[PDB]
Amino acid sequence: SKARVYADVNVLRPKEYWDYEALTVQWGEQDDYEVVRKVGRGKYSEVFEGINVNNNEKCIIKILKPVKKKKIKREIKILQNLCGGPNIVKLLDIVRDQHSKTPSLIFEYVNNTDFKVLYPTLTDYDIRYYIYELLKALDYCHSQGIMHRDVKPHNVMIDHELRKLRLIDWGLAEFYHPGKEYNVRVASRYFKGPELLVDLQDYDYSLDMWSLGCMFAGMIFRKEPFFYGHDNHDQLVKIAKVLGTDGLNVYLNKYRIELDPQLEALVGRHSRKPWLKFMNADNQHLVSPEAIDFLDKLLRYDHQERLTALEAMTHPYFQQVRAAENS
Ligand SMILES: O=C(O)c1ccc(/C=N/N=C2c3ccccc3-c3ccccc32)cc1
Repeated sequence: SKARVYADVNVLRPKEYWDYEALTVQWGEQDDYEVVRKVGRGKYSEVFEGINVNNNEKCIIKILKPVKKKKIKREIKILQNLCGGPNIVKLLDIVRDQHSKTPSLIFEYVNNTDFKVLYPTLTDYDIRYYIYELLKALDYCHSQGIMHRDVKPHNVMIDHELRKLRLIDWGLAEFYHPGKEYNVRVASRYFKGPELLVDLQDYDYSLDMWSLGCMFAGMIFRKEPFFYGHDNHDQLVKIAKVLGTDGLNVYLNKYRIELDPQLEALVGRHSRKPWLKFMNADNQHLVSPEAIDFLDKLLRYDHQERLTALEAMTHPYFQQVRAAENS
């Protein structure tokens, strides 16, 4: 398998662009930045609102939990390569403490609105607008030869007052190289594409489009997360109960993948459930024929069949968002 778009980006760019292990980190001054308050955390980092004591401006301080040198370099190089792109979080500095050598990444600040309280209040137009803004970030990083590999609501920061979106946390991102076999232990469970769940390792940018489709399904159907598996096997079962097993079998045969017998047993046999079966009183104002058409073109087993980010942006679902921007 190979990407249908942007496959040669790292083939044509200098090795320095993608050879992140060759990066020499130019460490800044830890004392330039002071923690104010903790705002978030995850398995790999803690995030703090901070202050730059020179200009007394706000920043975000991301203090990394212990990680291999190779992985830190990967995140840094990717952030540097993407810096300035649309809706990409901006890395401003990189520092570490003398005694323990714990690294922190310093980012621009933004007034984030918690997705768990925000999403229930989004209107139809808001969903179209924010998904379009997220697509801009994904088409950009894909065009720069990078797969994010951890798209989920927690990694999409929205300042709802300013209608400003940023795609964050590039710690799981990778450079795309045609034919490369990648680790499938990426993404949050609920956002893992079928390729990860069946051990198809030569995946590509299209992984991010499955994750995006899961977020979009969650928004329009008011179900978060949309596919709620308890472990990775159960995750595939949840997907198969919606998309049906006929399509799964076609996909597995095309890519010459055999499921672990155990997983095969758990998946069983299921008919496809039409997207309209998910409509109800709570979500009805968000569920339109354009929304369903768009969704159906993202949530496909076969990664090669999914819309690219650029194609997604031109779908008529977003026509009003494009018209507003084009003026
Ligand atoms: O990993 C990164 O790339 C990264 C980049 C930027 C940020 C910024 N985070 N900001 C805030 C945040 C994060 C998680 C949970 C809540 C909040 C929050 C609330 C108010 C204002 C800012 C933030 C994080 C990681």
